[PDB]
Amino acid sequence: GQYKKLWYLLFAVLAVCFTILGYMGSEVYKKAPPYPEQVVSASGKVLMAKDDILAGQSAWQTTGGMEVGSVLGHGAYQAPDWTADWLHRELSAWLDLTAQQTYGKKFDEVSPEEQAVLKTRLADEYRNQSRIKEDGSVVISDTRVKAIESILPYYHGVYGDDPALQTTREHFAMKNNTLPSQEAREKLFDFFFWTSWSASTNRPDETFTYTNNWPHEPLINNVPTTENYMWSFTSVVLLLMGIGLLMWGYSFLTKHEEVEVPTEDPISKVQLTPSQKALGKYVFLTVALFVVQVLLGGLTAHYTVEGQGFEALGFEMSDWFPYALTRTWHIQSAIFWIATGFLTAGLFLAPIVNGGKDPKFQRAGVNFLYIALFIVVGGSYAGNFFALTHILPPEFNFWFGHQGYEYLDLGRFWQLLLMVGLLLWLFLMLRCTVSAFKEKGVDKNLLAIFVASMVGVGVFYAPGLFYGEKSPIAVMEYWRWWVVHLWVEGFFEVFATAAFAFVFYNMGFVRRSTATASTLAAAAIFMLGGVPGTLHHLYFSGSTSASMAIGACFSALEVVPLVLLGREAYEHWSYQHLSEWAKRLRWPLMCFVAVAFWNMIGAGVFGFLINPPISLFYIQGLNTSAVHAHAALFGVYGFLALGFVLLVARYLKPNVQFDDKLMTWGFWLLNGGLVGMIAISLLPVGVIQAYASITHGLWYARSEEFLQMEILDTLRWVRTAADLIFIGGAICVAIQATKIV
Amino acid sequence: GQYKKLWYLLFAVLAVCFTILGYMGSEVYKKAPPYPEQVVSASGKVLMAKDDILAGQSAWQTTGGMEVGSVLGHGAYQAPDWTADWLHRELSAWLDLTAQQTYGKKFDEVSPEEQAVLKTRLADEYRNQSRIKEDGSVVISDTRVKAIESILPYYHGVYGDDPALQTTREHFAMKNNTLPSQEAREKLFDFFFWTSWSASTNRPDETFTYTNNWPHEPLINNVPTTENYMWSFTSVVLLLMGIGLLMWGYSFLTKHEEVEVPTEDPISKVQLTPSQKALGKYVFLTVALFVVQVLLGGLTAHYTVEGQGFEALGFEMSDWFPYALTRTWHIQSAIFWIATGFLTAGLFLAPIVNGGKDPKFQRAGVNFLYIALFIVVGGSYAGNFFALTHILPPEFNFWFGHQGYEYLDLGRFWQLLLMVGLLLWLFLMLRCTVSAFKEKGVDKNLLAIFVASMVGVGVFYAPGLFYGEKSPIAVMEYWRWWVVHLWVEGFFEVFATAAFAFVFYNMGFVRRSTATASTLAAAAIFMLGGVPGTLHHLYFSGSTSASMAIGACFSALEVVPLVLLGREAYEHWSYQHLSEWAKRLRWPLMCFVAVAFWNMIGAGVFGFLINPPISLFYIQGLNTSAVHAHAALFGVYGFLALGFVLLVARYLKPNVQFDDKLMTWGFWLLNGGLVGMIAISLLPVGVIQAYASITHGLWYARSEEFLQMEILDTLRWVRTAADLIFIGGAICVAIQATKIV
Ligand code: HEM
Ligand code: HEM
Ligand code: HEM
Ligand code: HEM
Ligand SMILES: [Ca+2]
Ligand SMILES: [Ca+2]
Ligand SMILES: [Fe+3]
Ligand SMILES: [Fe+3]
Repeated sequence: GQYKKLWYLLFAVLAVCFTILGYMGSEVYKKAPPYPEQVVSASGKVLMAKDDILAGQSAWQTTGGMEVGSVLGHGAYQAPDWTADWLHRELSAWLDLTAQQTYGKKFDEVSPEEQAVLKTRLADEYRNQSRIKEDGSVVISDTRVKAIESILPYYHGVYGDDPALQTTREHFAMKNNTLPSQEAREKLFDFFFWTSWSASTNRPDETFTYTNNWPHEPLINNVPTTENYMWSFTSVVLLLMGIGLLMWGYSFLTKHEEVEVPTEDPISKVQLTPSQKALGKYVFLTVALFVVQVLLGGLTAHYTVEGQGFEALGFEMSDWFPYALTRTWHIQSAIFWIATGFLTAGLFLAPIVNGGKDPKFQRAGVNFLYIALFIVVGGSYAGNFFALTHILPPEFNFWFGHQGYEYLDLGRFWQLLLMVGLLLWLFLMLRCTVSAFKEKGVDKNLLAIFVASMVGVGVFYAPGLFYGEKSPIAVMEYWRWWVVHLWVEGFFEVFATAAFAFVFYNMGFVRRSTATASTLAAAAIFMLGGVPGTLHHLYFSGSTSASMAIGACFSALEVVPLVLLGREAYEHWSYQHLSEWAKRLRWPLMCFVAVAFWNMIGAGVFGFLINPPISLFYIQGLNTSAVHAHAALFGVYGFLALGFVLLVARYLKPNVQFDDKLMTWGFWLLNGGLVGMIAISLLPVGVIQAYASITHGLWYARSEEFLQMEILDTLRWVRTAADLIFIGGAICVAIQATKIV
Repeated sequence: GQYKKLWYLLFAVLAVCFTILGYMGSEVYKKAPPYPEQVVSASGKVLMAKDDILAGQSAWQTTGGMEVGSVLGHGAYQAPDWTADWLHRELSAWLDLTAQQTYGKKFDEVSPEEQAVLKTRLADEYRNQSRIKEDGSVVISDTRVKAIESILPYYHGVYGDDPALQTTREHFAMKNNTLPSQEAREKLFDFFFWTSWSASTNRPDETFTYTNNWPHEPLINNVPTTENYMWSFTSVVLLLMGIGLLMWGYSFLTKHEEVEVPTEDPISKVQLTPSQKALGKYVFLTVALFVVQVLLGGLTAHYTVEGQGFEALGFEMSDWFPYALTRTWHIQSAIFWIATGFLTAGLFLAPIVNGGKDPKFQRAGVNFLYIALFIVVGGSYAGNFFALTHILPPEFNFWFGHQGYEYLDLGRFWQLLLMVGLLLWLFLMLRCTVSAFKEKGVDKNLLAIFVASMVGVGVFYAPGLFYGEKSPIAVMEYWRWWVVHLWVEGFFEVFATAAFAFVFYNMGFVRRSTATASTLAAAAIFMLGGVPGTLHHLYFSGSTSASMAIGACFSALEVVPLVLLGREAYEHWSYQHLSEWAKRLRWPLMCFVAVAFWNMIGAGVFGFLINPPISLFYIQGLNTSAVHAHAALFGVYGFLALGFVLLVARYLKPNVQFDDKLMTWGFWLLNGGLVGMIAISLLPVGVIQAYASITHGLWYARSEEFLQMEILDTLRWVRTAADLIFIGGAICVAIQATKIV
């Protein structure tokens, strides 16, 4: 139509960004750290062939995966980082062995000059002993073989049953036999060794490791590279130059037009079809998983202060429901109820778009989608419970058990079933619009972008597939962030914006041109830095030095739209003071004003704190990622889902009022709990934990005696005072939404 | 009045910030690096007592001061940094002497292990050999005495006459006998030694030097401290949290009111008093110094590519007008014409405020101020010329010669004379308002803030005094930035804002309440981060570690108002499309739209690039400070001064039109030259020079062979293509402003 410039600008953004992203994925396949054919000692004692590295990667997913610790930065934050911990134990062992056969003392009775000699001899057998080319063989001296063999007792004790290594499994919140089979418990440490090898060995040509000198290890001069500084001083310039240049466009290209609303609620005139009346059970589920998901959060936060249970009447608590299991359930349920809220908010708009009716048997397909959703959520949680007690045979662990990679913890069978359910939902949504496209009216522009976003949110769960059980780590780390970063942080902020404009145009709150030109210009800024910014999750996990130059500069244009979001929060807050009928949809509009607030304090202020490559170097794997996780995820998409189901509750029982005094408590208790469990517990621990990782190293900030310090312990204990408030607010909102329906 | 909350908020900001600033100045006096009583060798050979350090600091100001090089970071950018250069030469000499008496090789035939031993022995005689307490004595080993004595030939040759050290004085753009007296040329190197001593010696209690580990020197582990990282990750959070939270206030607390203008130019009805007609010679001077100041800029940029002259018919060019002299004149003239523009813009408003008349002998005072200004500008430039040829006796050098500290280069006599002239100007301005205060009308609120800013800009040149010739360096470095940072970057952005609101309220463009509540709320944000942010100029010059925590976090609230400045650029640009009489004052309003643009790209984007303590660590003293200097200073205050004198030109000859086609060239040539000499010459050199200082050290990025690299030489040569454009634009604007009057 007349928006032909705004459509071309959007097609030109998608073409150039999906090539920067696709080309840098063609290099992850051919520049990732390789699995060496053999790791031979210097003498010739072959040790740890590659198929044992793969058997250890498979044995790692049966222990809980990234939910029990963290490997190469990604994982949980209670047990240490196994790469940065193995590396330091092996380095200190090598040093204490070489200091004995040279001077006769244990590296600490040794004077600083000889400490310098020993350290400059250490960081040359680790760094410049790369993978031999023309054959995947890695040659290791005979002191490094004795250093590895002397630290294996500790790890056998921490992952197995050992009366000596109690009080260290309780501090890591680990069940006793995390990996019972001692035959597989030794192949897992081959995988741990390989991960610490790729993190301390120079690339075949450069002077930095395969992980860009990650993590911080002063013993071998693991420090930020030079372009690590340059590309981090550059992204700040791009951010500050785009913030004030978009505020310059907003002030010259926006006239603040004025509209008069209709007299009576133009959506409350369309009577409910038989399919829209089926959506009553979809609303109760979006706030039932929400209360189940928040209880599991307070139940997994209990293991971080005690490590054991309360239930001295029955079984062992930490044997069937350990920290890994409750953490997996508490992370997975946060995706299900959010996605359910978006699904029901779409399925409500579908029949209204088709004039006023349902084309065929929508009520049958809607009920089928409901049943499939329950099958997925139930079978996934049953497979997670069996795959951690090791009742399930280990060969069926990747397909029906626990994948071991967070945000994709459900087995592959349930993953395929969920993808099929998503395709069915997309089919229904698209089926209820082909009559609105085929029409001799004018301006189907605002409807085309809407169905574009509908397709996007339903299709981009497929990249979670095409990575197998035995594929390299750096490859799944690249396809996992196509569904966690791209399908959520960049495709849900287009569906939500288009749904805002569509809904608020049908209710006569905005003009036809203002709602289709501002949405179509906000769908380009959300993909200019959203698509190639995927690579800010792959800095230090096996990607080249150009990945952290592309992801650092593009994800800075990803904060530019978010901090100027007080402009749309005033528009949504004023819509309620326009009529006496628009004052009924007040609490739905009040959640959309909170979405805009947390989209700039959670995803823009605390999201850019950890974005630059030099900040994330010392910070990856600490409690600031959890600040950002809770703030961004809930504050944005949780309030989005709650507002959507509260707006669907209304118009579905248009005879029940909203009980202001129950929602004034529910709203502010949620908003006061989220700020409570950030400003008094999460952020102080993250800042004390950041100071230690800059002076000493990541091995220290995550160690057992550092997390138990009588200050970090009375600080993750005070978090409970701010979590009961949050649970109360969730209870209030759930009670209200159930009373309505 | 009714703005009693906005006045109290402003008094509460001034009270708390001027105590943070005053308390951190009470510590500069008692924590600065001290002048040691004696510097005795180990044996007992006393060397370089403190009065010789002071005699060398005095002898340093007679060589040009900070205009010939840079000491401790502050200065010019053609000759090296003398602290970071002396330090590295002495360290490498010490190493090559100790490597001879230990192994017999010159530290480069020496294997890496012995290089580690030598380096860990070097960075313990330099760091942990602090000032002996209870008496100001510093004990130096006998190798460090032989290392100092072996590098003095090079410096005697560079500051004196030596046929061998030609082609190194031409590369530094230095006249031959920069310091002729060999008796004083040796006491200056005592001052150089002391500055490199304070930069490589731990504080009496801490593990960092007196200059917070500056400069970057890998030989002695001069690297950023840990709180250097923490307070730099914190200021970014404050910046991003204030940007989006003020945009949230602007959107909820501003209604976009509408006003109707009067029918005819309410200021063009007041007839000109005999004093306002004297301001015709003030306008010609503001654009005569502007063309003289821009020519000296292109004349001092000529020494950076050749080092000598063109004038083979007369004398020696680089003997009477060296690089130091033209640089001093080109920096000092930029303050005079800017201040002159502000002065005349004030003296024009003074009689209009007094109803319509002049109280007493006002025109006599105006002519007296003119004569005093010419005496100052002439005597200063005469004293600078004589004090560099060493014709003036050296005892009268601080009072009538060259102070040696940039932005305060004029002698102290002319400084006192300028302060007296400023007090007289303030007297006139305040005298023409006592009848407008004494009145039984209402709402003298918008007039009180105006005279407040008038007092501020005239009084705060006094802190440039109370520092003497022999006061410690860290003390003058603290009083110099009370007039360069506070009296300009924080007191001229209040006078200009108040003058905007006052003028545009008298012409009926804004409401009475909108102009006195937004100005009074913008006078508090410009002092919340403007007053304590002074300390971001004192990071690495002798201040404690708390100064770079206070200045880093407060100067981040100093960018918050500047990036959201596209909001006031649309208001000023629209005022011209309101009448056929308001369309005459178009080019004055067009400069105020450029002031707002450069106040966010020059002072907000490139100003925060070098603000954080970890950015400035590797960057202080490079060509990014010049990018920021030109962009900020001209782009903001130059366009302010030009717009003020173009608005005073009109209303002073209300019969001459503005010749659009001459101002369309003048405006865009200036705006295209400023972007030209930044994006093609200054910024590329600064970025290539930043990369070298992060890998090697500041001694390398500033060295002679690095600045002569056939790429940095064909890049400061291409700058001339973008400077002739700027000179052309200045010529156009000057021609127009002279044609008017
Ligand atoms: C009382 C309420 C809550 C409590 C006590 C809580 C507690 C926790 C705990 C203990 C963890 C794991 C920390 C670790 O691995 O050491 C976590 C992680 C997480 N929680 Fe919550 N949570 C709560 C509410 C929520 C809500 C409402 C959401 C909504 C999406 C949510 C989403 C997440 C996510 C995404 C993570 C993963 C963080 C990461 O992997 O870095 N949580 N939470
Ligand atoms: C808008 C909604 C957003 C959501 C829901 C979200 C969610 C998350 C979550 C849950 C994590 C934790 C991943 C993990 O534990 O492995 C994460 C990581 C991260 N986020 Fe986002 N995010 C959002 C926006 C942003 C934005 C705009 C930025 C801009 C810089 C950003 C920067 C980062 C970075 C650098 C990480 C990596 C942290 C780490 O790996 O420890 N996020 N995000
Ligand atoms: C064609 C126009 C100009 C040229 C070629 C020019 C050139 C230069 C040069 C060569 C320097 C010294 C660089 C060094 O020390 O190595 C300098 C510094 C400076 N110029 Fe300009 N300049 C021009 C215009 C201006 C204008 C219009 C202003 C208005 C205020 C200005 C203000 C300054 C200031 C404040 C400095 C000090 C920079 C510092 O100390 O870091 N210049 N300029
Ligand atoms: C608004 C008008 C401003 C003007 C006219 C201005 C002017 C200047 C000038 C000429 C310099 C060079 C000083 C020297 O060579 O020693 C400088 C330094 C500096 N400016 Fe500003 N500035 C302004 C605003 C700002 C702001 C808002 C910031 C915010 C961070 C800032 C940050 C800095 C820093 C950190 C330095 C030190 C650079 C160095 O010492 O090399 N400036 N300023
Ligand atoms: Ca995680
Ligand atoms: Ca300077
Ligand atoms: Fe992301
Ligand atoms: Fe400043």
